[PDB]
Amino acid sequence: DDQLKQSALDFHEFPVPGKIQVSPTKPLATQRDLALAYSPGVAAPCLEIEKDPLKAYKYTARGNLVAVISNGTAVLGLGNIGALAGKPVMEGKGVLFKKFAGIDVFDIEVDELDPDKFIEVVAALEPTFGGINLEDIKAPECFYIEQKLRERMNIPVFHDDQHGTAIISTAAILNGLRVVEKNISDVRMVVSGAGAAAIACMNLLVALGLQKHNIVVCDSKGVIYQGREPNMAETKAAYAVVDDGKRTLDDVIEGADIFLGCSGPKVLTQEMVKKMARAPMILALANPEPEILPPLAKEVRPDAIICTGRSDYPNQVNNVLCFPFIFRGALDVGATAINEEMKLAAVRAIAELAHAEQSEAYGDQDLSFGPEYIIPKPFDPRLIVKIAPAVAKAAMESGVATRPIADFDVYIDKLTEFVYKTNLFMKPIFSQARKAPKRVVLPEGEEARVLHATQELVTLGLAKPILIGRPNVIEMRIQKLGLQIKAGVDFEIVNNESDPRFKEYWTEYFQIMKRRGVTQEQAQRALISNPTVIGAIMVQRGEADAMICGTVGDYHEHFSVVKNVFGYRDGVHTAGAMNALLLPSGNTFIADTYVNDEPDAEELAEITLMAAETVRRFGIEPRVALLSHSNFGSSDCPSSSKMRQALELVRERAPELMIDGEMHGDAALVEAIRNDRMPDSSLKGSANILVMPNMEAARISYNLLRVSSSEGVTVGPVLMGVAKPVHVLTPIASVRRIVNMVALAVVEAQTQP
Amino acid sequence: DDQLKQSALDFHEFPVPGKIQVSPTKPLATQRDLALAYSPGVAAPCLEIEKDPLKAYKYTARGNLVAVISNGTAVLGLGNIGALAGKPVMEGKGVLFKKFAGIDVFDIEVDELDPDKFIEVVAALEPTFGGINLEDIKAPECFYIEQKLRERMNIPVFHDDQHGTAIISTAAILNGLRVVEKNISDVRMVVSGAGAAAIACMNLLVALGLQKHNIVVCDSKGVIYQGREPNMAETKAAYAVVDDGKRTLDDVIEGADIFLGCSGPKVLTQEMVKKMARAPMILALANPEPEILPPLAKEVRPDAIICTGRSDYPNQVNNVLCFPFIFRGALDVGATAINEEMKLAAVRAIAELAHAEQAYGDQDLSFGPEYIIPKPFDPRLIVKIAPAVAKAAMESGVATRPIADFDVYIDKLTEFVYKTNLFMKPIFSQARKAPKRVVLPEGEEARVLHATQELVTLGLAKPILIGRPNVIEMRIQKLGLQIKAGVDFEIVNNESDPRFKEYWTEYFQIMKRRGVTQEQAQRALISNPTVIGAIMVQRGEADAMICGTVGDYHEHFSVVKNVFGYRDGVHTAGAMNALLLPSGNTFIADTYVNDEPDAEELAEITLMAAETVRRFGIEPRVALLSHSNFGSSDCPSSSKMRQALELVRERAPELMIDGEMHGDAALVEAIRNDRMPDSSLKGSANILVMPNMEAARISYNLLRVSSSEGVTVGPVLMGVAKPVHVLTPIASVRRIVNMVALAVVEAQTQ
Ligand SMILES: [Mg+2]
Repeated sequence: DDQLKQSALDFHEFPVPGKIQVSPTKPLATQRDLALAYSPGVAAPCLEIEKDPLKAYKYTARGNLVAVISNGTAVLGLGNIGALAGKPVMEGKGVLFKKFAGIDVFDIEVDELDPDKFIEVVAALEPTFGGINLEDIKAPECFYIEQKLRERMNIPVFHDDQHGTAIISTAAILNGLRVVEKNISDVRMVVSGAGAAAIACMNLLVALGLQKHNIVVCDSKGVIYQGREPNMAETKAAYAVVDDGKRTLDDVIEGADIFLGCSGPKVLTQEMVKKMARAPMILALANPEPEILPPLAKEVRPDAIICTGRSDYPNQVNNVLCFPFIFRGALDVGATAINEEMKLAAVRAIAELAHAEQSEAYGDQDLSFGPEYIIPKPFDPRLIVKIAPAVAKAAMESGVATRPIADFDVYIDKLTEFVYKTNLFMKPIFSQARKAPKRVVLPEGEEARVLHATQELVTLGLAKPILIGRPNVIEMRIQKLGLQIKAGVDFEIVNNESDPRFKEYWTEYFQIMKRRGVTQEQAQRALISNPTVIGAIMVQRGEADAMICGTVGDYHEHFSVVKNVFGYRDGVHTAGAMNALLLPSGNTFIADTYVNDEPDAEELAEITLMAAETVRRFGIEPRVALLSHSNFGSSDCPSSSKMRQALELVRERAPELMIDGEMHGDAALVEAIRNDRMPDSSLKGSANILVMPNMEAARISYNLLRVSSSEGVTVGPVLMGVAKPVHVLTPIASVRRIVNMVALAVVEAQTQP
Repeated sequence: DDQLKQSALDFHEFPVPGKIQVSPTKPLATQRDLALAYSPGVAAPCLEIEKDPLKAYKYTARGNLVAVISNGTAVLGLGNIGALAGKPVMEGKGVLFKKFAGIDVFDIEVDELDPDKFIEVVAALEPTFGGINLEDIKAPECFYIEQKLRERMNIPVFHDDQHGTAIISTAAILNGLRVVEKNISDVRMVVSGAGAAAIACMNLLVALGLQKHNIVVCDSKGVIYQGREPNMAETKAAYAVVDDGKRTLDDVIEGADIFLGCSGPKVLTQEMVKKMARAPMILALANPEPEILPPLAKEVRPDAIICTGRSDYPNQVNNVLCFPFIFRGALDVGATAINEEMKLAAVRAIAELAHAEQAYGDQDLSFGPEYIIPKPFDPRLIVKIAPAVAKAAMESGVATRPIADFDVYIDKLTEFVYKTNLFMKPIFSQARKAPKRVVLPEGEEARVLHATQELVTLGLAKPILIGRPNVIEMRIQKLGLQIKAGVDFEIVNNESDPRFKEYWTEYFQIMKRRGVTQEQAQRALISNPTVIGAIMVQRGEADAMICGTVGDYHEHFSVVKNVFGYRDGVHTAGAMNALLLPSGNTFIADTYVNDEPDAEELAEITLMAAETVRRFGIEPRVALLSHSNFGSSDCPSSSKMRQALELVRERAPELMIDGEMHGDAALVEAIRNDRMPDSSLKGSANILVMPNMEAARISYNLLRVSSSEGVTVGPVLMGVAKPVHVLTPIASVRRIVNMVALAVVEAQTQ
């Protein structure tokens, strides 16, 4: 793409150059605080590391630090573009390391092409880092460098491209073998191209039972023929195929149970897939193009199982699926290196994650074990809970574990807390929108941000945009922005001034509002000036299915329009406004940020129920907490008494819901603070839904936190309780916020109308 | 020591090992956000660097990233201890880089001892960082390493221990020569100890006007004269003098205007100080012990100007004075290295900071014999030095990124200092200068006990604890605290005290018509500790009180308001909490006093909060928060805010404030400029007045968990006559110590 290619160039620059930053972890406010971080206090920690260098984890960041190193020789698929140009990728490793594994990571770019000299620099940096992740080092240098460094360095050395992708591919093979019911020793494996991971796949596969003679390796020149070259690379000589008269891939593909290979753009054809054995396993792992298109192989062989590196095709083999979770277990036991036994233990846990049953969505996915699901989702949360204990338990058995863990259950619980914090509810919602697009009206069609959103909604294919406004101003603005969206084709424009059904529309609005103080002469004025009214009428008739408005205008202008045309949903008598923020405590929400200035007891209860119902659908656990200036009966304020009555009310309508209150804000986010004021609290962990006692409390909180918590744009002001799928936005809402909200409306529009 | 050397070991251990962490700067909440960061969107910023390596600073962390590298051969005063053992010093280095100048730093510990492999490893790491910092490398290996690395690498390389110390020292001599009225060409300088900083300082001084024939150097063997040894070090040979028949320091110290010592302690004697020239400048920079102690030199010569490395003596020479700020100027213009023209303008920037003129800073910044080097924590350091570095680098021709306007540049620099101003440091220093008697009613509470130890050790206050003496002493032992009763602190037994009869009678006369009986007053003087300390402060037995660590806020506040009363001129009270937010130090009020303050009460709160922030040293930027944004909603809460704004402007026009506004408009200037271009408020406001307590309390709660890295000032009580503050049950020991320090400062001026 070019639309998404440019939004990343902007992302890597705004607001600050660079993605990662070194921040303090200990205070430094006072003058004594400086005398303990430096002179003369810092003398003591250094003198305890010369006494005992094993005590380095206690006083330094070495106990959770890994260096991603690269010379830029083969960055992803770009090639040798330079070590300096490869820095944004190495920073990406660290930011993914921190987001998922919580492992502080330094990006290191070494300007050395000589394999020996490069090895010296890395061995020199051993005391600095607790672990070394070798990244984007072209072949065959990587085989030599990684081998020498693991022996040389008493800290773990790992190659994510060579060994990491092998752990995923090996796990897929073992799982796929269980589905086709073929024993590993019997299957014959054929590998295309001199894949760096291919050598490690076989090694791991051999350690599990795969016969070497069954393995047939095919370099890009041809099949490996023993003796065709007197001088041969050690990786090619180790897996040597005796010359059997087979020169091409089409010669060895017949009678082959498994196909694999990093190298090769589109080496597999539809005719070669027919020639393969029963229920073939196809592992296509070339970044630009799969070895065979997965539908092309399914058409000739329905029993086949295909694995690609690309995310659109199922069974994604992502490097991000393992390499952070391996280092996490290794760093927690202080392993001297990552032995093959640990890597294998990771392969087991990854396959075990597919077998284990799913738990607890608006997005529609099935995780049942089958030909579509032989490897877990690329961003599955349970990865850390399973991979890290297995790596550490194997490391303690192997004897490289310097530091033991007394109880694995305590360690798992720490890992369990980290899982709760991170969730990606947005991605399944988007995919659900592609399955059944619905028409959505945007009343502010002439606004610049709406136009940018209209394109990205048309590009991803989420909904049918129906803009409102003077077409003349829209057409001009499109050409000034550089967009390729076509009126009457990509999106339907409705002019507020010229409309055939105009008389039909004002008669419906008048029949609704004749008694709410709207004359006929006013209603006709209304369907030309306020586009919110126009779209609102369209949804009730069926001309559209949802509406996203409020990108320019006071919230209550648009909300009063909605409230009158569609009315409350069934079984509701008050509406709610829920905003979201990405907090250290995880994804968190605020209740009634715009609707009711002073919500009463029963009104506050209905808001809570709708927010819980709406969060359940997102794929997030509803852990609700009512907030007040009172702490569990500190004050008898009428606003604090109202919160208490609401807790009792919700308990009778949805007793299964987890909620407690009232409490201070800190008590709802830190489980420790809550355990000292209330041990019996039904609330467990960080709460994600915060119901406010009044709007001022809400709007002051959402604002002050949006700036100082994080810039995670997820869902803006989510309106709840209205019978028709509608959401009203803030005027300062960014373009990314507009897109996300339109998708949310489509999934709500797929629901029973 | 054994307590300042044990508490240092606990400082690094908990709550998390280490002193730094890698933190994301970019959003990572949605799957698209992740895609833009790594595969595949990461390929776009990389392909732009394949076209031009200059686009790096624009798309990567370089230009704000510097590496502090060491081998472990000269770690402070410890010496060669290993590269691993020197890691905590390298973390503390870069953490000063960030806290003082905002320059992220990877510490790098190289496992090397041959200077050949060392230069290779570092030069290999050139593409990563925008600059290289060398620290704790033994001599003479450091000279050779730095020289080779500086020419080889086109990014700056700087030895902190030698060049940084030389820049400060050179500035000191220039200012001292103005004091003693001596031209630089005419003065004669003698140097003992061939330390790396001395050689560079002389080289720097020679470029500024100092004469080599006037300079005489003495190494351990003797006075460096030409032809003493056929094979001589190239650094030593540059300042060897014509043979004057003098081999001893005593022979050459005669008639000497400047003495600079990098050698061992006690090389200079009182007899040598007597025979120096008029008003000698003695730069006794030695650690851990100075060559000559300043008082012994002051006795023989009172007019002399002396500087050492230690902090307790005046005119302390500290590396933290320049080394963060030289790099900040070089990186903002992307200098290829650090040259002599910059190093001179740096000396010029530091010396010119002592002449210009200037309130919690008790230390008087008057240019004289005791002040020729600015203070270590001085705010204007980065504002002055970095522009001179960038300007002198642009004129020497090594900068790759021209700054068009130095005015906008200085503004960005000034905003960083005001945002990160450490108000706590000057407070603690003031508390050390004069301890005052402070009462802590919850004496049995462990956190209070822990806080008392830190107070005594630092010498902030003389504590008076109330409680059962049995339990306090028993808990002290269980905690392991070394404080002893009757000596470090006083205890007043609640159950039995000789002044009991006087206290309940004094309390009763204050509260007889407020619902307290004689019999009720007596029960209260044994059961409620907070009542006791209040009577003491009013009687004069104690100068201030810090309570509320246990109990609901309004119990302690009720007692306080009755006894102490409101200050003259104020009829309402307020509660302020402090947060170290990303936008800056931010205060919120009121959070515990008034549930629904009226307009006039809201205005007085604002005025008092302005006074308190001004006392801290931070400039007051005030914003009135409401759900309505500049009248978007007309309601009692919003109308109240607008009225208060007019009231505050009448009582004090100088105060910068605008309202009402949304929260985002107070923090993000961009949002406020769009909604109101004419807003008198500028930048990011630091004082947030609230419409009602319920919103303030729910804000501070959800914020103190969203900006966890700062623990500074707890609930500040504003308006009460006597120096009193009430805390929270969740108040950390950090918080109780800090608040007692605030209490002491307040009680000094009653
Ligand atoms: Mg790589």
